[PDB]
Amino acid sequence: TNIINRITGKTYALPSTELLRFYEHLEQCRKQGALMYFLERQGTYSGLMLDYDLKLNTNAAPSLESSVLSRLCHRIFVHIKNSSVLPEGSHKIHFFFTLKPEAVQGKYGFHVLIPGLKMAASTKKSIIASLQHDATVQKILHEQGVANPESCLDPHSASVPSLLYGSSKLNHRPYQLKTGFELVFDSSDPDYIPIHQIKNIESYNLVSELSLTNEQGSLVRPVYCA
Ligand SMILES: [Mn+2]
Ligand SMILES: [Mn+2]
Repeated sequence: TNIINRITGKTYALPSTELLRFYEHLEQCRKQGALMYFLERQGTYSGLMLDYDLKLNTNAAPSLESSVLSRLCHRIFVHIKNSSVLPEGSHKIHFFFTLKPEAVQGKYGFHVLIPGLKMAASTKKSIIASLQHDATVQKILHEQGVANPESCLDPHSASVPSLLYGSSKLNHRPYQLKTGFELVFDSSDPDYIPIHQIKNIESYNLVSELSLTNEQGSLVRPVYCA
């Protein structure tokens, strides 16, 4: 796991035990209001992040209710499963939605983090490309006021360095976690896909759990894809 401090320009490379202590520190710094610009490199095999760059019809943030976010989780999981990469059995994967604080001149954004589902970069690009054939996702975004529902998912989401939670550019404010969902898929019951909001998200180390390269989270336990 490699970390980039865009403020000090320095780079890092930590082990599991160290990372958690690294993330323990960063988490402390987060709950103290410190401004951070930490990025993690996705590498070639890690969690998935979807970066949505929204152009809006008005200058007000979309509502993005949990009912809508739950719908997007289902659609995103369909394209994940369609990549034919999930392992057999019953497994728990988590979706996290971090949102831009405010709409600025009609521009808005949100990130969908599935940090525990470790997969290859080629698999991520296939899912990202497949997610743009999805008329249901486009309609959902359209009903939210998004002016570019056909071109809002950044194709480089599979390779761009990913901001750690609480980090931002020296000019911008960091994205804020709105809610997170728990999805359970079972190869012995493929039609059953329960999606529910995670209980007590605030009780976890958010920097650690949402990390795409972390494998020692408490809530987010890794599920390795083919
Ligand atoms: Mn963005
Ligand atoms: Mn982008």
